[PDB]
This record gives sequence, structure tokens and C-alpha cells, in this order.
Amino acid sequence: CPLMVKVLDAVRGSPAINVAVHVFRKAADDTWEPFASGKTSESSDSHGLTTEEEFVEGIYKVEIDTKSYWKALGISPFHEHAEVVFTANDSGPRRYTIAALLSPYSYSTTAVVTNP
Amino acid sequence: LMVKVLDAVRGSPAINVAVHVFRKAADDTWEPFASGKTSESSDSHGLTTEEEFVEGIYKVEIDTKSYWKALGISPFHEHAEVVFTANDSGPRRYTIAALLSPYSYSTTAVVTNP
Amino acid sequence: PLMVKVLDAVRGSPAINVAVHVFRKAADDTWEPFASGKTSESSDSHGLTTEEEFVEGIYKVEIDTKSYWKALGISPFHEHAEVVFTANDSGPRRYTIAALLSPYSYSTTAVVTN
Amino acid sequence: PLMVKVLDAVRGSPAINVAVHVFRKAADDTWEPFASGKTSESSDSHGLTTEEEFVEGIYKVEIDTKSYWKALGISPFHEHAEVVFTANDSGPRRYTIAALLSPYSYSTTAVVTNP
Repeated sequence: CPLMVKVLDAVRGSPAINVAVHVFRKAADDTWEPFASGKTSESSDSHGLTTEEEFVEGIYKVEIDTKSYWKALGISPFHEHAEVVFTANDSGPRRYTIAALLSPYSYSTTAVVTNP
Repeated sequence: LMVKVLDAVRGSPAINVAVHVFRKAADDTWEPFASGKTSESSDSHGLTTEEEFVEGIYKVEIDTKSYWKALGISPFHEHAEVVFTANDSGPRRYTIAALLSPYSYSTTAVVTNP
Repeated sequence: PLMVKVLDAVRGSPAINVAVHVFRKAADDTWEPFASGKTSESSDSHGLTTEEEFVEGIYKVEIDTKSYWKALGISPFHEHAEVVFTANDSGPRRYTIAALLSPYSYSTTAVVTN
Repeated sequence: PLMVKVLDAVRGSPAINVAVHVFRKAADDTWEPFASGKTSESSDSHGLTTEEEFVEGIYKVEIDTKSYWKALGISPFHEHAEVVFTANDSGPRRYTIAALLSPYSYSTTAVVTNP
């Protein structure tokens, strides 16, 4: 797939399941146009959310509802959410894996961009 | 509110990194609050503003793109953000530690009791 | 059963032809080879996968990160990257060890399932 | 010349009283002890203060992360966290080793400055 979003819980060492993910595209005038939306689930290596649509050139935003993940576990976390804002600047076809590693007071975000 | 930024490509503090700050408006839009850029002097590896930080959802934007570009690297992210609620239980002491590579970053909050 | 992912944080790609050696602990400062090989990017499996199943115990994963960076004219801080951990304390599990490499930094994460 | 700083990414605080053991490689390729410390938080110095003078050679810093997490009732993934590195290879440097800890994850970074 052209986009893979993985969200990991670094305290449990597991995919963070039932996490809301919202992907957007920069529009003129600052507007963000919704591109994909979904919730994490698991089976095999696919412990994240995949879109089928490829990424033409632009600026994207991935929002991750990490506040609702922790609040479910009895934890009010530092971050109000995780956000990943990036350029898709190879105009030709690229694969994007975006991983978010979650703790109550920390997050980490990593991208892998490959050309198939 | 202290913001410390480390460069994982160079093994150094991230020198001359732009750090902006926002306070949440009623209009769901973000009202500015402060700016700053990380200054390496004596012992300080980060940008510390001189604020009287009240309660409310605050935003920290780090300009990682301009930082990596100026070093001839085409980074992944536009920037690295921390959105958090600052003083929901009296005064608190905040260090945001950010660690930066062209394709990844982590932000950690260190909350001490003043 | 064991997957090791090695990622280049500078380039945002799998770090390929990286040597990985896995060991089982045999006694004080004694390590038995468990499996080994090199990272290879075959699309979606970008890391090293081993057929061998874990029996209960302590395992060491050695990643030759220093060769990887030297082949790039970079003299990294770390001589290698090592992950030591206990396996199968509770039964038959799938382990994915990810290492994210930067010249002055490495970070390691583990996902353990079923 | 050698400083080791530890952050707890679960509790959002310095990791206080984590043990740090530093070894030096020997001409027979073994690990001879070098520096002994648990991490301390007095003032805003949130790490471990190693005093000894650094020569050219290979060093191993071991952070006992398992003891740390077991004391908060968490069974962590890792047995420990180590950094191995060649120090002082181009002359006297100052090392700050920064460790960030969660139970199934950790990172180490070096801040390397010229005195």
C-alpha cells in the first residue's frame, strides 16, 4: 500500500488498537481537506491503518487521537494529540510508512519513504 | 516553559532552531503567544521564554524544516509540534526535550513541581 | 517469530546489508549463536527474518551499525547497537525489534504479540 | 567529561537513582570497571556525575533500566540499555549521554562538545 500508519504503545509493546487517525491535505487559504480517516486494528505484521490512494505532491497532516487512547487506560497524557505534518514532494509514486510510538509523556514519530 | 532541542545527526544541540508558541483562542484558531530560537550559551541548550504561563491548551512549534534545509538535508516533516494543557493543577515547571533526525523526531515533557 | 527492522533516520529508508547477529545467554558473560544474517529490502519485509523459534531465556541482538555509517564516510558515536531482553517468559510470542539509526543516536523498540 | 542523563517517558520526570556502570576496554578485549554511579536529581542536574579523566579507547556505559521499571511494577522488555563507543579519538571531548526510557522502548543520543 502507498500509506501505512502504525501506532505503537511503548509501555505495553503492542500496536495501539482503536486509535482514531485522520489524514488531510493542505488546501489554499490554510484549509485542510480530508483525505483518509480510520481506526487501527491488527492481524500479522499489519498492525496499522493503510490507505489505497497514492500520494501526489503536497503537504499532508496525519492527526492521531492519543488523548482518547490514554484516557481509556486511566491516564491523562501530556500531548492533546499527535500530529504529523509533512511534504509528499516526490511527484512520482512513493510508499510512505509513518510510525508513532506512544508513552504518556512522550511521543516519537518516524517515516520510511520507499520507491517501488 | 523550556524547550531543549538535540540534533541526532551531529551529536550537538540543535543550534539556531526556531521555536514558536501559541495559546488556544475561542474560535478554534490558534492565537500566538511567543517566539524564540534555541541559543547555545554556557549551559543552555534550548529556548526559554519569560512568560507568566496561565492555564489553557498551548502549542509548541519547532521549525525543523528550515533547520535541516540549512544543512543541505531534505527533511520529512514541516515541523514538530507539542500541544498540551499547561497549568490545570496550579503552577508547573516544563522542559520540552526534542530530539531530531531528518526523518524522525521525538518530543518528551519533563514536569517538575515549582 | 523474530523480525529485526533497521532504519536509517537520516534518509528515511531501511538500512540494507546491515549485519545482525542474535545470541542466547548460556551463563555469565556467555553467549550462544541463535541466528544471523543481513538486512535485505524485499519490499514490505525490509529487515531480517529468522525461521528459528525462541525457547525461554535472555537474547542479545547485535546490529553492526558502525560498518553501515563507515561505508558512508561517517564516523558514528556508537560502535554497534545491542538489544538484550527476555524471551517467552509467558509462552510462544512474535517479536519485532526495530532499530532507528542516526549517527549520534539509536533508538530501539519492541512489539510483542499473540 | 562523561555525563549520563535519564528521562522516564511514562512519568515525565528525570529517572532518579538509576544505576550507571562504565567500563573501559582492555588490551585483552575485556571490560574493566571505570565509573560507578546512580543517577541524581539535586538542582536541575538530572543525571549522573562521573569525575574521572577520559583517555583514548573504547567505553561501555550500562544503565540498569530493568531495576528502574521493576520498581514501578512494570516488567520491561530490555535487560538494560548500553552505549558502547570510542572516546577521545581526536582529542579531549566532553560527552553527554542522554537516555529516554519507556518499558518497551529506549533511545540513547550523544551530545559531543569541544572543551
